[PDB]
Formats: sequence, structure tokens, C-alpha cells
Amino acid sequence: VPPHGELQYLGQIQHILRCGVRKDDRTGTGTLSVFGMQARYSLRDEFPLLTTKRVFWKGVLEELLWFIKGSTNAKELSSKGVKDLGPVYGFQWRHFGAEYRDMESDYSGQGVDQLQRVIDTIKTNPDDRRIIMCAWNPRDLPLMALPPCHALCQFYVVNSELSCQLYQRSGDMGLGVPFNIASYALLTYMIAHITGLKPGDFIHTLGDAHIYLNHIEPLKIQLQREPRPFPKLRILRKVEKIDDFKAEDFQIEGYNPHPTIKME
Amino acid sequence: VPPHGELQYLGQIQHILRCGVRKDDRTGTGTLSVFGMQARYSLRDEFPLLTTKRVFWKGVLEELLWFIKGSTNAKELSSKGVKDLGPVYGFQWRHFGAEYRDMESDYSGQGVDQLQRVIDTIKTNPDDRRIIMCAWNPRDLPLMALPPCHALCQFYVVNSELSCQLYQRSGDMGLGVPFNIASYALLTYMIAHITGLKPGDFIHTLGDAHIYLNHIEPLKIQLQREPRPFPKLRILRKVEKIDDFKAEDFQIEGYNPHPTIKME
Repeated sequence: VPPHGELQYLGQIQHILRCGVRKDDRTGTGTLSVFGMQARYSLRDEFPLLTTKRVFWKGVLEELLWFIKGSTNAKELSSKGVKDLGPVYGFQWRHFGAEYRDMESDYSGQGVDQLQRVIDTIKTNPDDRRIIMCAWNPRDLPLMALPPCHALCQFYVVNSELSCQLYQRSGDMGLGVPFNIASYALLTYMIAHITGLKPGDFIHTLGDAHIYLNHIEPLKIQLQREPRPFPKLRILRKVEKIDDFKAEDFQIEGYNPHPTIKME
Repeated sequence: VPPHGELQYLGQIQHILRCGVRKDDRTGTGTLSVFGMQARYSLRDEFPLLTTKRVFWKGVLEELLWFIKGSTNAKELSSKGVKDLGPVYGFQWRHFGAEYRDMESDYSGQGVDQLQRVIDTIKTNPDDRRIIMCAWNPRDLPLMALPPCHALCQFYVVNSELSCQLYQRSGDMGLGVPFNIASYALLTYMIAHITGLKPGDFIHTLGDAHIYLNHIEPLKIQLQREPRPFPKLRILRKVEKIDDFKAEDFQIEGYNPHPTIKME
């Protein structure tokens, strides 16, 4: 280019199963879909890493750190242990609107650094209503002129607390949502850390909220599992720049999830 | 560049009053604010024109028709009886990304026609997850490079029904929200009409949902009013082009609202 927060996710799954309508996706299989959903996860002295199934936290932290450095090299992520990709979210977050060339091209000072702009705006005017960052699906870029974004994050500050609202055009409830809740909650913790603010709430809003048919049986089982109190996220070191964050700087404490659930 | 749907709005007002936090806006006065809200209004055999106060339907229909013709001339709206404005929503909806000149300049074939693209995409692929249109606040355009949008509409189709989700960066709950609910519900009715689909749901999602302090007393009173069944919207004529719609083509039936409420 207070009830356990997890209950909302479980309620949404249950709602899609009973009320969702069959709808085909771009490619793959059919889904059960509902349009328009929203859930709020408190980030106050607790982290929304879902417990009704073991979430791949290692992949969340590692993928996010990869996006922050604006690296578009998959080999730089696959090595970290999580398994030229083009203008991925990383390139978009730090070099928005530039012009992608290669994974080795230096885009220093090229394009708008949406991420730094968010941090800068939080510092220059916490009341600002335009603290927004957007991401596109790489495959849409060459498809048309001025294509719509895939997701957007809006930040909000009040009473020394930072909140974030993620709006996603579509959400794969079985495989994608649990992971993304952790990803953006984490991003919020990071930004809050460097702007001297305390994490507030993470609001997850979806357009086409859907469950792939091959995930129905596994989710029905996940629904029988009672949530365990959410863990906590600790930032061991004091960081001043969003680029100075390292995986070793974060530590999940008290995470007691139910067994892993494989979603095809 | 089933409970009355209105109860959600009333519930949101009540929630902001009791839990909202004081937060100052760009210019004006203080507000009570809550970040992250969502409400769903069925458009099936009923129209969400709020009844706990008389909504200015004449202004809604007239303003929307003005946006559709992409006119940026205020005199063209003030004459209709609703009371060069620059790249307003109208210009953005039909000539996105062009380059604004004057209110008399011909932008035929200039910029992306987001509105027609939405209608075209609904016809070419109803399952598409990118049926999105965006609007910017004119004042932000010259403020920075690639400024964030102010609102976005995402359309969704399934079972021959068209739904729309409006995401607004911020919502003035007392004066703006009731009006906008009608505006976008109407847009959905129009698009559905020309694409041969039936209106589904209208989802209204907000970022900074706020109540201006000078609206607190009036809203407290509005809250004591019991909603009356929503009216119906009838499209008297058969239209094939979104540009062929005329005010005389719409008729609100059964609208029985409580007295008008003045919001400063």
C-alpha cells in the first residue's frame, strides 16, 4: 500500500450455531454466519487469553513483534518458531501508502507510520477521536482502486486508561477470533506501556462473524468447558520505544487453559 | 478526497448517564462518554425511526438524497427546506479519491463511485466480504497525509436480505444518533430496492459514544417515554438507479412519536 469475559465469546459461538445462516466464503467450505457482533474484554489487571482451549500465545507474541518491525520476510517469523510475503500488515502498519518493492528494500521515511502516529497522537492529544490505524488484505490491493480495509483499530483514552476497538470485516470464530483477541489486547498493553497509560478495555467488533462447518463439532465441545479465570500479562522491562520490545519482555502468569483444540 | 428495537438506544443512553466518564471534545463543551457500543435494528416490515421523540424525517430523506447526487452545494439542500461546502459526504460517496475543485466542476468519471461500487458488488457477488463504503470529515483531509475515515458502512447479503453495519468513530447520542439511524436504515432500504433484495438488519456501532452535558436533562426525560411501535417505509415507485430516487417516492406510515425534543 462480574461475569467472566470469555462468556461473551462462548455466547457468540452458541448464537451462531443456533441462529447463524449458511453462507459460502471466497474459497474453502461453507459457514454458518451472523452479521454484526461485539464483545468487550477488560484489560484491567487481567489479560483476555481464552481458557476454554489452549491459545497459541507463543505465536501471538511472535507474530505481533514481527508486524511491529515491519518485516515482510516470512523466514524472519518461521525461524522464531511459529510457522517475501508482500505488503503484509507489518509493512502497512509502519509504511502505509508507500509502494512495496522487496523484502530487503529500505523504506525508511517512506509512507505513513500508522503505529507511531497512534502513539504520537495519544501523547499530543489523548482526547483525539481519530486515533485510528488500518490494515488491508494484501490480495485486495491489486484487485481494485482504493480497496476497502480488512480491519481497523480505534484507540481511546480517558482517566489515564487506554482502550482499543478492533473492527474486522469478517471473523473466523473458531480459528481466528481467539488468536486475534490476544493479539490486539497485547498491542494495547504495549502501546499503553510506552504512553504511560493503564490498559482499559478491548472491544472486538465483527462484520461477518462465521463458523466454518468443519469447526462446528469442535466448538460444540468447547462450549461445554467452563472458563478459568484469565491470566495476567507482565512487562518485565521498561520500554520507551514500541520497536524496543522483545519477546523476553513479556510473561503470562496464571494461565490455566483447557486442552488444545485443533481447528482445520 | 421480541423487545422494541428502540429499547437498545434508550438502554445505551441510560448506560452512558450512569457509567459514562467526563471527556472533552474537540470544541464545544464536555461530555459523558463510553467507548464501544453496538445496537441492531431490524428493517423487516418496519423502519427504525425513533418514537421517544419526533425525528426530523424530512431532513433525513432530503439530506440523503442530496448526498446521493454528490452535490456539494448547500443552497441545493437549504432550498429543499431542511436548513460550496467542499468535499462533503456526497462528493466522497460518488467521487472518492478524485480531487475537489468547485461545486460547479464536473467530476464525471472522476474518482471511485463507492456507492455504485457497493450496488455493483451486491449484484456481482452477494457473498463478498468487502462491500464497504467510507466517509471522511472534510476538516481532516488537509490535516494530515492519509487521514482516518469518520464512518464506514459494510453491507452483507444472505437469504435475499441486505444488512448494513455503520461504524462511526464517535456518536453524538442526543442529536446525531437518532438521525443517523434513520439515515442509514433508509440508505439500506434504497440499495435493497434497486438490487432486488429485502431489507435485513441495520447494525449501528460506535467508538466514542457520548452525551453532551447540555443534553443530559432532556435525555433523562426522553428515557421516561415508552416507545411506540416503529412505523413502516413504503417505496411507492419502482426504481432501477439509485440516482432516480425522489423524495416523493417514499412514504412513512404509522409514525406515532412523542413530542419533539430540542437538543442544543
